[PDB]
Order: sequence, then structure tokens, then C-alpha cells
Amino acid sequence: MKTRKGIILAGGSGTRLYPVTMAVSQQLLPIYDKPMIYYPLSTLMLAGIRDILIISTPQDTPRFQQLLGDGSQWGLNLQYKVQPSPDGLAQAFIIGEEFIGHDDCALVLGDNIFYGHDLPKLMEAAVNKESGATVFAYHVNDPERYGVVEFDQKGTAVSLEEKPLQPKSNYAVTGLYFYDNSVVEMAKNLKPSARGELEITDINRIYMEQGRLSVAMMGRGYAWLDTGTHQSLIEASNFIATIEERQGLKVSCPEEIAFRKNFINAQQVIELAGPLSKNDYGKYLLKMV
Amino acid sequence: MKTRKGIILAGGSGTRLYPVTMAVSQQLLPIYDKPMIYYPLSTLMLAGIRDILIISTPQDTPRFQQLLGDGSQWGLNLQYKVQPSPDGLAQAFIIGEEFIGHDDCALVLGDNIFYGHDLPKLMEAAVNKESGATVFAYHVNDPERYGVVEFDQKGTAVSLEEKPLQPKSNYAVTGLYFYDNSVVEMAKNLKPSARGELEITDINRIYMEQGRLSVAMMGRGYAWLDTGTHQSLIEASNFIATIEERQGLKVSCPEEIAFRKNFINAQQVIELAGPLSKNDYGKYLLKMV
Amino acid sequence: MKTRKGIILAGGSGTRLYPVTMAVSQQLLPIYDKPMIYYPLSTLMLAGIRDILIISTPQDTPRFQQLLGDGSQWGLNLQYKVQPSPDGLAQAFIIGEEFIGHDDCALVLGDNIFYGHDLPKLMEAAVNKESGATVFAYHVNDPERYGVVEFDQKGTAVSLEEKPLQPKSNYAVTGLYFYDNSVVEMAKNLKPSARGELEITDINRIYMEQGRLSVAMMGRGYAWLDTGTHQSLIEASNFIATIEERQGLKVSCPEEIAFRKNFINAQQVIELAGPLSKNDYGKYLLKMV
Amino acid sequence: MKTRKGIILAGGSGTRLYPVTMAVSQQLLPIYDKPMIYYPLSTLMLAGIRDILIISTPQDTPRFQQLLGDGSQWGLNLQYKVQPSPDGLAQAFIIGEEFIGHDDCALVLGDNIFYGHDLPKLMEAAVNKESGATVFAYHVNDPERYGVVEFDQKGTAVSLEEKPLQPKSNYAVTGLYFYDNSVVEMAKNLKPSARGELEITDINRIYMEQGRLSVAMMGRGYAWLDTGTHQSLIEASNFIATIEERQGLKVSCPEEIAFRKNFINAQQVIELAGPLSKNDYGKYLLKMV
Ligand SMILES: O=c1ccn([C@@H]2O[C@H](COP(=O)(O)OP(=O)(O)O[C@H]3O[C@H](CO)[C@@H](O)[C@H](O)[C@H]3O)[C@@H](O)[C@H]2O)c(=O)[nH]1
Ligand SMILES: O=c1ccn([C@@H]2O[C@H](COP(=O)(O)OP(=O)(O)O[C@H]3O[C@H](CO)[C@@H](O)[C@H](O)[C@H]3O)[C@@H](O)[C@H]2O)c(=O)[nH]1
Ligand SMILES: O=c1ccn([C@@H]2O[C@H](COP(=O)(O)OP(=O)(O)O[C@H]3O[C@H](CO)[C@@H](O)[C@H](O)[C@H]3O)[C@@H](O)[C@H]2O)c(=O)[nH]1
Ligand SMILES: O=c1ccn([C@@H]2O[C@H](COP(=O)(O)OP(=O)(O)O[C@H]3O[C@H](CO)[C@@H](O)[C@H](O)[C@H]3O)[C@@H](O)[C@H]2O)c(=O)[nH]1
Repeated sequence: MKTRKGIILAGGSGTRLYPVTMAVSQQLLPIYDKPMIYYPLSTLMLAGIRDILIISTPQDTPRFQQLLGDGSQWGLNLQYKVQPSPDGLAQAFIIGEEFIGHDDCALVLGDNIFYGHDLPKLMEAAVNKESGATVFAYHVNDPERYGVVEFDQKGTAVSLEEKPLQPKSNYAVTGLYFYDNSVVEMAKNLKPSARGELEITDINRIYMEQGRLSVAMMGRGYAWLDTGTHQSLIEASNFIATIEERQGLKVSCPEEIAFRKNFINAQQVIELAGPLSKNDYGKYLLKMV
Repeated sequence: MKTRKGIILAGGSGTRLYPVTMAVSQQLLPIYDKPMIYYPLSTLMLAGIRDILIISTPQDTPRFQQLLGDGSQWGLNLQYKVQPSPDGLAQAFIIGEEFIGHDDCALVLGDNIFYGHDLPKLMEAAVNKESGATVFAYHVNDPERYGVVEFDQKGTAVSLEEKPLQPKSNYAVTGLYFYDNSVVEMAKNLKPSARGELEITDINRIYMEQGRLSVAMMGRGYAWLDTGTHQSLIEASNFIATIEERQGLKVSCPEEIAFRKNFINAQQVIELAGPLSKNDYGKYLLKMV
Repeated sequence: MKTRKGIILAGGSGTRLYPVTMAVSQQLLPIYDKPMIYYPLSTLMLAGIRDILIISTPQDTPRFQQLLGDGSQWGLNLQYKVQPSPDGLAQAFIIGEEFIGHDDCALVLGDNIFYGHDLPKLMEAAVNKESGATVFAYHVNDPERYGVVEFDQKGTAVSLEEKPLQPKSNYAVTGLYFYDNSVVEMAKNLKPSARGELEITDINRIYMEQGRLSVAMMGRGYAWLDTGTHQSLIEASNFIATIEERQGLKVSCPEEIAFRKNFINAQQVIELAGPLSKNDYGKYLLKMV
Repeated sequence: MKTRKGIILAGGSGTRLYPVTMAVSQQLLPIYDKPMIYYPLSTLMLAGIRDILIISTPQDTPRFQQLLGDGSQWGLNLQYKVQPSPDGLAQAFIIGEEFIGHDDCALVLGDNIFYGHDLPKLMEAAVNKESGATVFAYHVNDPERYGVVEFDQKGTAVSLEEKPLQPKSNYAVTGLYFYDNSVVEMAKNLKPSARGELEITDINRIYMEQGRLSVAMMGRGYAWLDTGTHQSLIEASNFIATIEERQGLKVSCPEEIAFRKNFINAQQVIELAGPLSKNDYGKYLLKMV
């Protein structure tokens, strides 16, 4: 089956970004012209996923609801669930067990921003994979900060380690994952790691050992914009601004993607444009159709 | 009397910045490494004002309270009051009548960012003025968007117009004002303009006609950053970021300002820095003391 | 035949960028960590093109030769020729007539900077096209400034205009072109335009009217960094720096491309690294092998 | 005597910046909208110095002369001299001995960028000093990279060390110095240091030991931009671009300075702005007068 459910994990207290995140959720922070979460949301929409569960903190979930509603305005079906404590990426599947049901599901971090050509085809295999899991590898300068995947000479991925002190490679596993239905029980069966979290890397290693993990390489022609510091956030906004102003197009605009993939029509677009017409956003949509 | 009370007017629905202000008050949005509200707050602190009333919309006032508390952590006394409808800048003095009492009071807009090494000195005269008012002029190339002050050959302020279609000068009257106690009665007597607002420019014209208006000039050593569009927000964040890292200092950091003006001591700075120490905002403070 | 010759047109006086370009040729200006010309040179190398003619002004041509030499150090064959006066892009084929001989040839502008995922594949049809020409269309905000290609409902390119006052579309024809051997005679018979230049757009319209022009779409996932203003130059440098620092990889590094495509071996790279080892460039190459 | 002569030391091979300095003199590289040399040149002009000697390498000197000419277009008198080998900053006084004659003279490095609203007043004292020397200190986080000046409790300069492994303070002695006529003979008596150069710090230590040294402090309102690496160059260009755009001015624009200090008149400004009018550098000047 094609993966048609997705979860955006957008919780966390954001201590690493204080004081900016003392009174605004990290995933609501603007990346130039739109909140951060519009980017990973766009990534799921580009993969054809329209049924999505958003997980956030007790305090932030209602702000995401206020921003997005049930998503029907974009031809989506959005649901929300609260994560009491940030216990690890894998907890997303426990919290989302009912939402997932017996289907396949993708997980994307609310702060995962991708930009690049052919992202839909980069994700196509993952979306259509019969069983197992797919993750994406990206070369970074500081592998120690991420889940790291090692490849042998044939170029086959043969190991995964979470924040290794001596990375076996410079390839980090990104915040976009595709899983089959077995991930739910797999997650419920995990024990906390040394840092007290249900590790996504433990989930991935299981799939790998059973030969069910596909590691899709995301080439250097793609940008995976970091959002870990005040500096990286402003560099992400400038990057997106440089692209949009030059092209006269927006990057990860849900309304545009919904329209282009026919989740909604021109008429619906014109309505959505109304409340946004005081700036380039609403005008952009009207000009579009 | 030295002006020792101040009001930060930080209401508004933020429609102009949608969708980034759909779930977030514009004044909580970050300008590089701190919430926008830290900027006008620092401006008042730099004038020696420690008793401050923050006004916002019903919905947003509690978020400002959660972010700032009563201000005692920085040696300030912050109180809060709500503005049900944005009836105009001058309504700040009606809502703040009880807070003001019989004292002089300054008003700063919550979305105004003032920068300038000599600003404290420039505000000194305004703080000490015995009666009347002081406003701050800044050269812009789009005067038609603001209150505009015209000067005669001698250099005396001769007229004030709110968004003149044919500006008489290129000097905008910025959102920082120091008034004597009579502004409250002036405000309570104003009638709404054509746009249905109690205008700050009408208040300023009254002081001008009584011969009690001083105009402080902010020359090219100053910056008054635009926060009106997605584009101006990133331009403002870029400005703060480049100046802080190239000049090795922090712009409008209340903890630093409170410490430097002795509102708080080194022990308190370290205590405040703890929760903020995962990034340079907190580490800078620890190094400072 | 596969296109195996290329021309980099890097002349012009650069008046648009004065006074920066009174002091340095535009194509020698740094785009973060390397001279601008390294970018279009990398593009040709990525297409497998190693036999290249560099055209510049009488004053600058020796500068490029000083920088690049004959390119043998990177397994290329670089030659130089002077363009007495900037009489138009098409003059490149007259100046390069002897160099081109009877072969196919690509033309890239010395200030053309592309960044994106599958560039080699995007150019593959062009490199292998039997006869005719191939150009690349990119969506921009200001088509008026470029050669514009209009598409009909079916998506077929139906017209080409050079800087139309009323663009028939928002697709600009970039500075990368692939031609068969017939372009030389077209160029020799072209009459100057209203502005007194031999227009590349007239050459392209000739191919188009013969039904021999392919228009390869460069999606919004690619960046075509503008280099026309002081502002666009720093946005380009920041864009590249953002990508490189995050990845720990360089964009358009000729030594790396030469090495990866086996134009040179590791031993060769070590020698090239020597004179560059005082900064990350030299160190990067050493680390690479 | 008022200091009326200045020397800009602009040699060196700039190997740390390869490959961008392979075919371009480092001081001809742009810092946003004008060549690097314009900055230290403006620093001298702001001190009222109009008789200037530019010293560079045998390959680069002619390029500066090509760009700047005799400086008469800006009411200056510029002359040039070649430094055969980079034997040290202090060699400037030997090479420039004939130029200096019996007068006082300032020395500024060709790659130092000084910014600050009060710099002119700050330099006024130095220009008027009857005898002795004035140097400029600036706080840095990496004092070990520069000449370092230590102050006692009183605030008196008590030691000077060139690149100390154990810095005695964090105040760097920047690349701007004002000397009386005794500096020439001091230079003739210097012996090369361990690194084989005539050190400016030995000269300054002599003045210090004779109790004839003044140290001007550049505090928070100043910026002293690093131009040593590819990264610092873009950081410096970002600083200039942001300050210029946000504050509506030009940093170190010789035409503007020449006009404002009455070195040239409005007609000459327009004439000079013509060739520069395709962009804002020229348009700003036209608007200025
Ligand atoms: O104790 C925790 C841990 C994470 N989070 C949140 O979950 C998201 C994950 O971010 P982060 O903690 O910085 O990622 P890491 O936990 O360091 O790494 C995970 O996410 C990386 C990027 O997606 C993967 O490379 C790693 O393999 C995976 O373990 C964020 O928005 C966090 O706020 C919390 O709230 N609390
Ligand atoms: O009743 C009100 C009116 C305004 N605001 C806020 O105040 C700021 C002011 O913005 P805006 O209303 O759009 O500015 P204008 O009212 O058009 O202009 C005012 O602010 C300018 C400087 O920013 C001055 O030059 C003008 O003279 C003055 O009238 C915003 O964040 C508003 O939301 C409130 O909170 N309540
Ligand atoms: O005789 C010439 C003409 C141009 N150039 C250089 O080529 C580049 C092109 O810039 P410019 O001359 O300003 O562009 P245009 O010639 O106005 O336009 C051309 O380049 C555009 C994309 O850059 C295309 O869209 C247009 O169709 C094509 O005609 C610059 O670095 C020029 O200096 C030369 O070296 N020699
Ligand atoms: O004989 C020489 C020596 C240097 N330079 C140039 O002068 C600048 C100085 O650069 P560099 O030699 O690398 O700096 P240092 O000599 O290490 O440091 C000097 O410059 C610093 C400020 O930039 C001061 O703090 C130090 O005290 C002073 O010794 C460069 O553009 C050089 O190419 C010359 O043109 N000729």
C-alpha cells in the first residue's frame, strides 16, 4: 500500500533556543514568510499524504490547532494529540497507535526543513515500499550530533549509531522516516536509552538487521536546513528568502501544493487568499490562480 | 520629576503578517536571538524607567505575562492591562490612567526597534524635562507612512501630520514619546480621526501649539527598524545578528542592561543565565560577570 | 556526438557593479570561498566537458590565465581568446570559430551560477543531442530582464523574446546553452540588434523555428543565483556558505569534481592542496583524499 | 603640527585567501559595494589627511594606481611606492621616508576596516597631538592573534606584546597609528623579530617606554572587521550591507566624504556619480547633492 498517513512530531520545550522559545513554540517560529511547521507539513503533502497527526506539548498543541484547524481548508485531515513529556521520537508511534491503525505511516520532525529538486521522486520508493522502512542519509559536517549511518564498499548501509563519539561516516539520518505497520509494537517494546528516551535509531536498527531498511541518499544538491541555533534559524530564513524573491515563487506553501496536487480548486484558493491579502502571501495565492 | 513610568503598547491582531501571526502575537516573534518585546522594553530600561505597564489584546496579554512575569527578576515592576479594541495609540493613556496617577509617563510601541549608541544620552533630556513632551524624529524615505514633523529654517518644529499624502519633510515621528502628566486629560478629550482612532499625532500637535514640544533628532548613527512585513522582519533580525556578532555585544538584552545599570547584581545575573545557558544568550551573561 | 567543447564567455566591463568592478573583473569576484568563474567552469565539467575556451576582455583575459592556467592541473584543456568589445553573446562563436571546428559546443556565461540536485542528469539530453540546440528555462520574478520563452497549454515552447516589455511568461532562458556545429554560421550571418549586439536569443529563435530547439525545464528545486547587483552578490555568497558549512562539503570545487570524475587522482590532489592549505580550501582537499 | 600625511600599507600576497587572491590583490576585493582599499583610504580622509602614500607589491601597486589615479578626483594627492618584499609594517617608514620628510604621519593597514560614528572625533586628538604617538585599542576574543596592550588600574598602558601566547588583556592594538617625525629613525634602528619582520609593536613599545604614547579606546559603538579569511570577508561584507541599507548611509564612501569635508563640490560629485549611476552607489551620490 502507498503510505497515506503521516505524523509531524512538533513537541519539545525548546530550551536550546531560549529566550526566543520561552514564549513561542520552535515550530511556530517564522522561516522567512511562514511558520516552521509549514515546511515539514509540505514535505508530507508532496509525498501525497493527506491524513496527518500532529503531536505537540500541552501548551503548544492549541497554537498549532489555532494555526491549522482540521486542515480541511487545504483538503487535508489533521488531528492532534498531546505529548505530556518529550520521551523520544519513537513515542510518536505509541501516542499515535490509534491513528495509525493497521496502516503504514511516515514520521517527520516539526523542525525538519528540506529544499531541493525532485523531492517527490526522492520519496516515491519510500511511499510505495511494500513493507519495511525507508530513511534518508545526508552528508553533514557534524555527524556526532545525529543518528549516523555507515556504508561498506558496495555502498550498502551496514550500521546505525545514535550520536557516536567516533562517527563511522559523515552521513546523518534526517528527520523524515517511512514505516510499515510493525513500527507501533516495535516502539511499544523499546526500553529507554542512556539519555532516557525511546530512540528512533533503535527502531531503524531493527529494520536494518532484518534487511527491511532502505537508506535513500539525499545528495548534496538538496539542502537540509539546520534549525538548532539562533544563527542557523536566521540563515534558514535568508536561504528561503533568496530562493523565493529570485523566483517569484514560494517554497513549501501548503495552499499552493494543495492546489497543484488538486487537493482543492481555484475557488477554494481564492477564499483562502482573502485573510492573507494584506501581504505578498494572499496576493501570491490570488496571482497564482 | 524624572520620567519614571512607561507604557509599552503591544496590541494588534497582526493581520499584516499572516500567517506567522495567526497563532503568535507579533511582539513575541523573535528578532534574531530574543522576542521582539525585549527591544522596546530595553528602550525604556535605558531611559532609567523601571515601572512599566504593558498593554496588549485580551488573548495576548497572558502570554506576555508568562514570558516576563512581574519583571522583578530584572529589578523592574511590570504590570499588565488589556486593550479590547485597537482604538488608537492615545487610548494607552486612558487604559493606563490609574497606573500613571499624577506622574509623567513615556510611551513606546511594542513593535518599534530603536538602536543607537547615543540613545541613552539623547533620552536624558526627555526624562528630565519639567513639563511638556519630547518626541523622536528619524529620516526615512517613505514619510507618507508615518507621523511627519516639519522644521522651519531655524530648525523649530512647525507642523505635525499623520501620514500626509504630500509630506512636508522626510522626518518620521517614531514610536517613542515622553509626556508630562497632562497627556491623560488630553487623551480623554480626543475625538476619533477619520480612521476611527485616537491619534498620537493630535496629542503631539497640542503640545506643539502650547509651545511645549521638544523634538530629539536621531541621526545616521541610529537605526529604527521596520517590523511591518515578513521581509522587514528578516532584515531587522539580520541587522541585530550582524551587529551583535561583529561588535561582540548584545542589543536590547534586559539582563545585561539591568546588570549594567545596577538594577541587579552578578549573583542574580548568573541565576538568570542558568536556564538560558544552552546557547550564547546565556553564556554571554555568564562571561559578562 | 556528445558535446565535448565548451566556451565560457567572461567579458564585459561590469559597469552595473561599479566601483567593485573598476577594481576586479566581475567573474573573478569571490562567491564565498572561490572566484565566480569556478561555478560555470564546474557546470561544464559536470557535463563531462573538458576542452574549453575562455573568452574575456583584453585587460582581464591574462588574469583568468593567471588564475586557471591551461587547466591541465585539473585534467582539462583550457585556452583563451580575447573579445575586443562586448558586441554580444553570439560573438562568442565567431571568436571561437577555430576552437569549435566542426564539433558541437556549449556556451556558458562566466557569471552563471547553478546549484541543485541532479544537474548532470538535467544536462544529459543536451550533451547527447544529435543536432539542434538545448537551452534551460527557469521561473523568475522579473522576466523582463531576460530572454523569455513562452509555452503553450501543451507545454511546448512556442516563442522567444529578448527582454520583452510584456513577458509572455515568467520563464527566463538561463546562461547555459548547448549547440550543434551549425551555430557558427548562424553567428557569422547575424545582424546586430537595436542595442548593437549579436543576440543569443536570435540564434535560439533560429533553432526554435526549425523545430530543433529543446527547452529543458529547471525546476524551482534548483537555484540560479543572480549576480547582477552588489546585493545579489552577497546573497549568492551567503547562500553557498550556508550550504557548504552545514554539509562540510564544497559547491563547485573544480579539484573535487576533477577528482571524483577521475580527471585526476589522489596524488594529483595532494599537490594542488599544498598552495591552498593555509585555509579550509587546501585542508578540504587533503581531507577529501 | 597637525598630522596631514598618511600611508596605507597594502602589500602582501594574501596567500591565506587563496584561490580568491590568486589573480586579485586582497585589497581590491569588494566589501559589499566598493573595493577594500576604499575603507582604510576613507579612514585617513576622515582624519583630514589628504596627502597619502600607497605602498604595495610590485605586481599590485600599479593596479591601485589604475583604480585610484592621483586621487585629485576626490581632492587628494595620492602617490605610490613598491615594497619589494613584505619585511614588516615598520618598513613603511623607511620606504616612505622621502614622502614623510620632516612631518608627522599616520599609517593604516590596507586590510583594516574601521567603523564608528565617533571615529572622526576620536582621531581628532591624534591628528593634533604635538609629539609622540597615538594607537587605537579594541576589545577582541582572540588577542593572541594581534598586538596586545595591557592597562593598569589607573588606565595607563603598561605593556605591549605582539601575539602573546599568554595575553595580558583582551585589547588588540588595531591597524591605525599616528606618529610624530621620530618614527622614521626608530624604524631604521629596528632589528627583525623571530618571524623576520620589522615590528610595529616594537615602535609602539618605544613610544610607550618614553611615556609618549596615547591609546584611544574604540568601545561598543565601534566595529573593526576581520578580513583574514573567506568567512570573515563575507561577514564584513554582510555588516557593511546591513548597516548601509538599514541606516540609509554609505560606509567609507570617498566621494561622500570628499563632498562633506568640502574637498570637492556638488558639480564634481555629479560628474563622478555618472559612471557609477547604474546602481545605488552612484544614485546615492546624485541624491546627496
Ligand atoms: O528529550 C528530548 C529530545 C527531543 N525532543 C524534541 O524532538 C525533536 C527532535 O530534536 P533533537 O532532540 O534535537 O534531535 P535528536 O534527539 O538529537 O536526534 C533525533 O533526530 C535527529 C534528526 O532528525 C536524528 O538524526 C537522530 O537519529 C534522532 O535520534 C525536537 O524538535 C525536540 O524539541 C524533546 O522535546 N525532548
Ligand atoms: O489602538 C492601538 C493602535 C495600535 N497598536 C499597536 O501599535 C503599533 C502601531 O502600529 P500601527 O497602528 O500600524 O501604526 P500607525 O498607527 O499607522 O502609526 C503610528 O506609529 C508610527 C510609528 O511606528 C507613527 O509614526 C505614527 O505617527 C503613529 O500614528 C502596532 O503593533 C499596533 O498593533 C495597539 O496595540 N493599539
Ligand atoms: O559581448 C558580450 C556580452 C556579454 N558578456 C557577458 O555575459 C554576461 C551576460 O550579461 P548581460 O550582457 O548583461 O546579459 P544580456 O546580454 O542583457 O542577456 C543575455 O543573458 C541573459 C541571462 O543572463 C539571457 O536571458 C538573455 O537572453 C541573453 O540575451 C555578463 O557577465 C556580460 O559581461 C560578454 O562577456 N560579452
Ligand atoms: O611588510 C609587510 C607586512 C605586512 N603587510 C600587509 O599588512 C597587513 C598586515 O597583515 P599581517 O602581516 O598578516 O598582520 P600581522 O603582521 O600578523 O599583525 C599586524 O596587524 C595587526 C592588525 O591587523 C596588529 O594588531 C599587529 O600588532 C600587527 O603586527 C596585510 O594586508 C599584509 O599583507 C605589507 O603590506 N607589508
